[PDB]
Amino acid sequence: ATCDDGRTTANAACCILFPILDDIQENLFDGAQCGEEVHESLRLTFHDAIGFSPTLGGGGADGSIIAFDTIETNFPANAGIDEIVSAQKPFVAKHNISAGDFIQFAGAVGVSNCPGGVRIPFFLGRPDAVAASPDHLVPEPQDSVDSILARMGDAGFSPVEVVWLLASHSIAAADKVDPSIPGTPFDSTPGVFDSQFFIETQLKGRLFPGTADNKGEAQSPLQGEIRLQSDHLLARDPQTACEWQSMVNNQPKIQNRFAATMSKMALLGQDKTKLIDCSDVIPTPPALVGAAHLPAGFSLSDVEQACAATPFPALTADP
Ligand code: HEM
Ligand SMILES: [Ca+2]
Ligand SMILES: [Ca+2]
Ligand SMILES: [Fe+3]
Ligand SMILES: [Fe+3]
Ligand SMILES: [Fe+3]
Ligand SMILES: [Fe+3]
Ligand SMILES: [Fe+3]
Ligand SMILES: [Zn+2]
Ligand SMILES: [Zn+2]
Ligand SMILES: [Zn+2]
Ligand SMILES: [Zn+2]
Ligand SMILES: [Zn+2]
Repeated sequence: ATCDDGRTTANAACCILFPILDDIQENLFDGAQCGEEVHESLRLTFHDAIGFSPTLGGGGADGSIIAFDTIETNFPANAGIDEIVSAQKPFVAKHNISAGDFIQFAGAVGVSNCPGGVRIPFFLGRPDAVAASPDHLVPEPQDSVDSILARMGDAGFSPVEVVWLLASHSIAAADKVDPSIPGTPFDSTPGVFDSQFFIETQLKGRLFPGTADNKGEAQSPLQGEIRLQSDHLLARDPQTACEWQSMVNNQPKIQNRFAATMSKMALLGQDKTKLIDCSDVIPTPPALVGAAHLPAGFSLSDVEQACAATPFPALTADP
């Protein structure tokens, strides 16, 4: 199909997304950057979608975190979410798509701005949310591996899928874990969708970048980085450690698995066969910049190897 402005897309219904794309690229993502609002919007996709439990209720990727913001943004696990919800809400009001669609669309557009990134499949047509998520459905950084895997499993994800989804922490920071150091990233390349997160979480912790007694925080290897206790544990636990290490210097796997598993997450509570595929509206991401490395001055001995079957790969350090 050819849209009114000459841009093309496979299914004509998708034409409505082009003005939305242009608006968010300039006015949400600061001119199509992989920056704060991309990171926040990607976190929002998860906090919206994971509110889904056969047992407990919630409609998944339904826009409930916007439509029922008064309730959901007060949940403890949604600390700091109010900011991106408030930023997104006027775009939803202005344009003519549902909040559930908007959240997933903004997340997919944002990830596409990040070097090394992917186009997450995107489907149009979610109806408006009809219930708020229950509380206590979003994993927290102080939670055990068993708890996290059980919650994610309840929503439909296997342990390897949890690892694949956590490639998101390659383009991510924390504002609330240690509020003395807001905006501290989880890897050294928060503007690049790469394997640095999986490398750097494997390093022996050295220091706290801010204060030393925050709930859900582990020692970081680097002053410029914060480490979650959940990521500390997932990198090392026998259930997940081999998958975690398998991501290191495996950009094609990170790409393929993140796109596929994000599509699954974006469709929680939804039925793809009732939606329209608008995947081709998402921009082409830039190629990876940089390559997998240890931080300058580090060596393999600084890696806490946790996969008995397979030694950690031989990376070189920054000069
Ligand atoms: C599996 C368990 C997970 C836990 C315990 C967890 C925990 C956290 C925490 C504590 C933060 C920092 C929030 C703050 O203090 O500002 C964060 C940020 C973030 N999370 Fe995760 N997360 C998990 C999974 C995911 C998944 C599946 C996604 C996929 C979309 C995701 C995407 C992000 C992003 C992109 C940010 C960065 C937000 C920003 O820069 O402000 N997380 N996560
Ligand atoms: Ca939801
Ligand atoms: Ca990164
Ligand atoms: Fe509201
Ligand atoms: Fe509407
Ligand atoms: Fe509506
Ligand atoms: Fe913030
Ligand atoms: Fe580096
Ligand atoms: Zn900005
Ligand atoms: Zn912000
Ligand atoms: Zn923001
Ligand atoms: Zn519009
Ligand atoms: Zn375990």
